[PDB]
Amino acid sequence: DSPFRAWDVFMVRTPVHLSLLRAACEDGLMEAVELASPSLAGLLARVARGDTGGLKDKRLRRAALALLRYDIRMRTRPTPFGLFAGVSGGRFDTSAKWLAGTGHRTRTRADMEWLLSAVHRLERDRVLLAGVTVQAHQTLTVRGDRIVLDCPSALGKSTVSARRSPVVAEILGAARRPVLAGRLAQSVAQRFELPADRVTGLLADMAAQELLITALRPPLDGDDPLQHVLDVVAAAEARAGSPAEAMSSESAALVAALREVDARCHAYDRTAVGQGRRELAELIQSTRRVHPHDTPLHVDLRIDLEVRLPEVVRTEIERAAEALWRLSPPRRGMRALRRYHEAFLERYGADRAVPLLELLDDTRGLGPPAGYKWPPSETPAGPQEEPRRSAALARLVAKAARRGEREIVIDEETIAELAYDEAAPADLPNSLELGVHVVAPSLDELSAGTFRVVLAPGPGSHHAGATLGRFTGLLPDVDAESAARQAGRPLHIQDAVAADVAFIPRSGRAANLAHTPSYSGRRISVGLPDSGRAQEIPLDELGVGANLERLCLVHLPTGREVVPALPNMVSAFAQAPNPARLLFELGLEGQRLWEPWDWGALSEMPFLPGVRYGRTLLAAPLWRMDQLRGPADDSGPAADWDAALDRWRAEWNVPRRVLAVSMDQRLLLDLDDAWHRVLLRDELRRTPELIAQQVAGDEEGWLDFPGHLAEIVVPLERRDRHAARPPHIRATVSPTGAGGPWLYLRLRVPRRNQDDFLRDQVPVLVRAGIEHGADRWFFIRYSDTAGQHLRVRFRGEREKLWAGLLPEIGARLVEWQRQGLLAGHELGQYDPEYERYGGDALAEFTETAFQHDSAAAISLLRLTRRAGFRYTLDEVTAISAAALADAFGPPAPVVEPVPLVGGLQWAPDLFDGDPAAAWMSSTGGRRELPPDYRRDPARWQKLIDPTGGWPLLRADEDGCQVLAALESRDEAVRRFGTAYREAFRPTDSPSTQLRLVGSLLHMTCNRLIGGSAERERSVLGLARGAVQDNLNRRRH
Amino acid sequence: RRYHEAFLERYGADRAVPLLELLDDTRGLGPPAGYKWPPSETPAGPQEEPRRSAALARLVAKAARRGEREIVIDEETIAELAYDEAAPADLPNSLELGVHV
Amino acid sequence: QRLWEPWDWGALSEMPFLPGVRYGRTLLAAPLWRMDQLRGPADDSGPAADW
Amino acid sequence: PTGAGGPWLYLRLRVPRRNQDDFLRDQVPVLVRAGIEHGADRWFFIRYSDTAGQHLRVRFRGEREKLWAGLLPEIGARLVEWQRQGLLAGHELGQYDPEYER
Repeated sequence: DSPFRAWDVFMVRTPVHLSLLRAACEDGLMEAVELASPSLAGLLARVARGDTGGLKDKRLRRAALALLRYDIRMRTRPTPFGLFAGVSGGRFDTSAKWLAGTGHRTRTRADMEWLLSAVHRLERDRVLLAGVTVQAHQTLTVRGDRIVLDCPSALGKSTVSARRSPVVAEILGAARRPVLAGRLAQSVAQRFELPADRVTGLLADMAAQELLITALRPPLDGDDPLQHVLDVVAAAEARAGSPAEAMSSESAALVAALREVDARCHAYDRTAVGQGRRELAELIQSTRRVHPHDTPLHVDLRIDLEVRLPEVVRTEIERAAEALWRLSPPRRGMRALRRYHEAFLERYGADRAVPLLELLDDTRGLGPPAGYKWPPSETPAGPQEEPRRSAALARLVAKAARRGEREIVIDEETIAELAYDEAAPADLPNSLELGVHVVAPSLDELSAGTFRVVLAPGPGSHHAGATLGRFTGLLPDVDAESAARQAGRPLHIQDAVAADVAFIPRSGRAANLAHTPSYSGRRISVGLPDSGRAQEIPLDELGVGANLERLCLVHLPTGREVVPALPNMVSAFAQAPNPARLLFELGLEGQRLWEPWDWGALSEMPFLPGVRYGRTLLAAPLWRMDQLRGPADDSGPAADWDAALDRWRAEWNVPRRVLAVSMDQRLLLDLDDAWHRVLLRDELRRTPELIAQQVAGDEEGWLDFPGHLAEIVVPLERRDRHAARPPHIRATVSPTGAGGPWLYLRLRVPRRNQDDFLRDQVPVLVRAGIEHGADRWFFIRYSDTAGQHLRVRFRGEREKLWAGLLPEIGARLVEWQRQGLLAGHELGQYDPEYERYGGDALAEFTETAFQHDSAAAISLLRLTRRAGFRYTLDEVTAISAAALADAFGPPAPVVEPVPLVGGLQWAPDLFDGDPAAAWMSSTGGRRELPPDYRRDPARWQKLIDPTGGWPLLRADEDGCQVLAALESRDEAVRRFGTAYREAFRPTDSPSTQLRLVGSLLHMTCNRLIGGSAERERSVLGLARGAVQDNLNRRRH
Repeated sequence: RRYHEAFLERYGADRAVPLLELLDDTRGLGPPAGYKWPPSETPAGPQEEPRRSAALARLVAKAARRGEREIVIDEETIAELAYDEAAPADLPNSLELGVHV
Repeated sequence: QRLWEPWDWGALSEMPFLPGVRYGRTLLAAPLWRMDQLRGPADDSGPAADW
Repeated sequence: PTGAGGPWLYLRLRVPRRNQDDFLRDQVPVLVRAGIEHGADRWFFIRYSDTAGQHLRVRFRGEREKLWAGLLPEIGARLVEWQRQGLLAGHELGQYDPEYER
């Protein structure tokens, strides 16, 4: 019954004074500390052998607290770290089970930062280099005569700018897909008639600047990185002649030194927990031979533990996930691409695809969206989001306070109150991952339904399998179910191609967490070589299109959408090159995304109750620790602190045991314990925004089998798997200046002043343009980043325009500034958008319409100044709209009535003989008629009557002057409409003509009124209603 | 406040502008954001968040636990709610309070 | 001139009850009850005792 | 209060900040030589931010005819070529207010 169904399998995360130092020396914990902090391990080594150089009475107390953090961690922190905690398989079943064992196993791998230092040394070997394959970095961008790489990887070591010579360009083009470096270097030598080695040194410089990527570098596809380097050099050795000349001398020295580290890794992985302290020190100095690094190892721990949970729990979690979804923001996609999507719509419209990469380019495109770090975006972030405010949430807290309860219970009536709206099933995401604690008094009472599910602290994921990803190999059990489900993952766009994005992370910490396999059909490598394990879907084949609701990724060669996923938990925001991050966020477009429980403004309260839905704690109970900040750090007695604690503890009813939570720490503390009480003080001085959570199960007494010390990660997929959305495929492709076919002026006449400027000053400009031979002119009202202004355009011969017209114009423009008529002027580039107007063959008809409509508007505004002129601007504009609609003439024939935005079934045959009503109908929904029309339709029908020959208007002297001022522009539109029907084909999209005339209606409003979207809708409404009613009134 | 910044940026600190020319859309800065008569075309700056205070919140919570309809604040509360130490040079000339006694 | 303002509750204005604030004999802010809950029973066409 | 008439030619070149140093190294010199052979007597550049982002402003001073009928169209041809090569997004011609009082 939930819209989400959980997977059968799931992953489990779980942990395994000078006296306190001496005490824990008998704990092999000593192996864990040798791994996490060799420095602390050193100190423990010279207390076990006997206290040497006096130490430091500050350092004794400093080192003990560090050790205490590691002890507590090893026994309470589920977060898979080194030898402190690790992972295991688990399953939903009909019978609960919890078999804790002791046979824990380690997997040990080379740290990526460490391994890359060596790969670099192998990359300088020109003879080895020809043995491997090379390819062009996927994010190179061409600027002028230079090749540019934004954000190279600094891993084993800001921007790279190389000159793009013909040799350089040939190399990059031939290495578009991965190609053998030797065969590459030989071809380039031929073509350019060069030394076949001087070229190889070029490939080497390029691979060093990261303009090329050698196969030597680990693909991050899920394999062991170290083994990947070895397999590759082995491919090179066994291709030349004898594994001696294939690569130089000391390169094979480095190679052997790496195979040794490999060998000692498996050796140490044979060892048990606490027992391999000798093998570990043996692995360390081995790696140190290759290169001395602070942290050259990454260790994952497989926990010996069998966990099974009954179906009643799987159902709780599924119902919880639903709750969080219904309570989520009324948004599709990440918030980070909402303004970008609008920007995209504004610049490109909804029928154009832009090669991803050109879109991301500062110069050629939109650039990266606000906030993107790599390279940093220059686009400003929009308004910040206010922490939420809810009368509903506040009540929950207030009541819980009166009655002194630490948890409040919400039901369907509570959820119906918090929902920003009714969440539509079409918006359900493809997948997600919740990490939870499951707690109960006993395995058996659990089986019977006496348990709690507590949503764990930390971020969730938006991909089923992401969290399990980097633990691949360790749980053969779940890896095979995982790979099978992801192989058939649900998609939300019909016919979409699924793919996985793989990228090199910016930091070496995250780089160690990116060894994660791809199970979609495809992989998009960004800043990494292709992988042998996955068919590459090349970045440069990708485009971005848009509709009113979402952006969308398109594989340009085939016209199918792509739905990329990021199958690990590396943070795209913090760690990913921009294109990679864009791929990630685009994949989540069109999906409404769940978020943790949001307390909003209420987060300031000193205590927040846990929130329960059925058996699930959506949010744990919560204690701020502000009051304790001052009593912490006061250089005073241990009881001077303890008192403030007890005072705080009793004032808000804080339990004896708390979880101390920040971004970096979960910290299980017993506040009865004297050591834990000082640890909390140090931690608070250190992390000021720290909070306290009630431990899972404590509130129900259950803290006396270990569900609160274990995290369960359970993936869930949309139950109804079918893709709700059709693709949006209209994939497409695509410069003049101060030279001059066009003179394009920006006149900074503020809006209030514009009508007068148009009546009096623009005529002067038009007269000047004419006597200098300008053949076309027009004006529009425009608003840019600098406000509202007028833009006037002239077309003519370059010399006459720039040496004759421009200085006459400029002198007048300077006079007008002194008289205070405009603040200033600029000259800008004109990019004519004939595609909105039927294409380049129709351009002359478009320019003409624009010229004559411009002249008409000036005429009308000039009538409108006169005292006594009967008609308002809205009237003459309505008159002008209807007159244009009449003038365009009959539509092109239709195949099917067109689905219109208003629900109207737009159909040419409905409007035989009445082109005015035809076109005015495409302009709005019948209900969107303005008030002023509905309260008085008898008037507007009588006034705005083009089909009837404009009888009432021709009575009035003023009404006549209105129609005369529109003749020439009616003529122009008539011709345009004619040549337009002439060039029609029944094949053409029905949308072209509806958008064209609509554009023509919009510009008539722009020239006359507007600088107001509502005003345009009213004025168009008036005309729409009037001509529609005149048509209906005829035959009744 | 943004008007004051706009001014320094365009005119500097060694120049007076006839009031009215300053207010003119074309010749000056125009009216400041929000002015109704005539309406300014200047965009308003970032909107101000309703304040959030751990200090304000404790007072509400404490009052709630103990069911009290009043909370009593002293100098220690004021030292905590003050955004800063107000300078005597910043004292206003005058003000008017309406009260019930 | 630094300009005085009324007592500002800020985001906390959503709370169903706000206690009055007393600074030795002066009530800087009166106590305050929101009436969200009473909105639905209002306009409900029912008996005078139902309200 | 001066304008498109022309003691000053004032260019706004929409080159994003990350790209500017390269543009100043390679492209601005081309513009400066063009200004010289058309008899411009002074030139300078500044980095500026207006409402449409970070850009470069390049200014030339010279005789009106040489500036607007000679230099400007040569400059312009270069400006569109460079735009095609992805070096700048666009250009405008703006008014110059020398702030000599400062």
